[PDB]
Amino acid sequence: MTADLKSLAKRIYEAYLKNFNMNKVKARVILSGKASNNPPFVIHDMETLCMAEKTLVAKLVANGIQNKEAEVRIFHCCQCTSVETVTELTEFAKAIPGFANLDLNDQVTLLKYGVYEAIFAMLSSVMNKDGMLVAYGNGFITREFLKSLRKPFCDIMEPKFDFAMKFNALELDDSDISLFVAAIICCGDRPGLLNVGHIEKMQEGIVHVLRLHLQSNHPDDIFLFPKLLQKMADLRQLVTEHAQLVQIIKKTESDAALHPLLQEIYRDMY
Ligand SMILES: CC(C)(Oc1ccc(C(=O)c2ccc(Cl)cc2)cc1)C(=O)O
Ligand SMILES: CC(C)(Oc1ccc(C(=O)c2ccc(Cl)cc2)cc1)C(=O)O
Repeated sequence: MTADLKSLAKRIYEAYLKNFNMNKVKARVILSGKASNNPPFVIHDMETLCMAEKTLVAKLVANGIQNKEAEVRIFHCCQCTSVETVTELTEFAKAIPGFANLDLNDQVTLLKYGVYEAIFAMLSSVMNKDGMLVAYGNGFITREFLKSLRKPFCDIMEPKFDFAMKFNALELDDSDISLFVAAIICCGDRPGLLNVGHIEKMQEGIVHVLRLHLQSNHPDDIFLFPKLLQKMADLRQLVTEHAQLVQIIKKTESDAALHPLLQEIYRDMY
């Protein structure tokens, strides 16, 4: 692990810390309850949802969502969070060496297919087996409450929890996750790329730094890099299924609206 490779890892780590409001260190501090006796407000049923939404009234009233079905309200708010994360991933990508120099349409394409893989990767940091932190760690929506919603909404998040439990068992830290997210974005085989050669060059550099970083930071998890290559493949499959579910909601749910700022990402994705 050469000094230049360590420096690239720390600079990507820095960009990740400066661009994402929530990181795994903060998440685990809250989920563990060590730094405080004031835990997040728990949304575990329809009544505690409605209580939480008293705080979120202005968010709901903004788009006239407040009289919608609870399932629609919940995932309106979740969409708003995705849009926020997409904005942060877009700034973060500037710190990947070479990304900003790519053809603008290639940057758009890399983000189009990459953001949700990174989103579900990073979501793992705010999940445990019982639920997920929401609202910058201030609330906690239980896994069972999400499974209790009417179909198809009860099937949206459960496969993300299933992915996260195995991902979290890898015990990645934020230095690892920042390079993983960088590697997710630099995939050379997204549909519609223009300069595949330039991108593969950029990808090989990030994947090389990632492998050596993992070997240095988790010396006792010898095949951690191969394990994370498989997670990258699992995430691409997870996102493909998510897109198909989004498509089914679009076709079968009349009163649910796809956030303007996510319509373009999903348009013709898979
Ligand atoms: C500033 C504030 C409160 O920031 C939020 C950040 C994240 C979320 C969520 O992701 C969320 C999703 C579903 C529920 Cl049920 C509750 C919360 C909501 C609000 C807002 O924008 O009003
Ligand atoms: C992770 C998340 C929030 O997952 C979704 C979950 C539910 C919906 C919807 O409720 C919906 C509403 C209208 C349409 Cl047309 C399609 C879907 C959208 C995305 C995302 O992808 O950011």
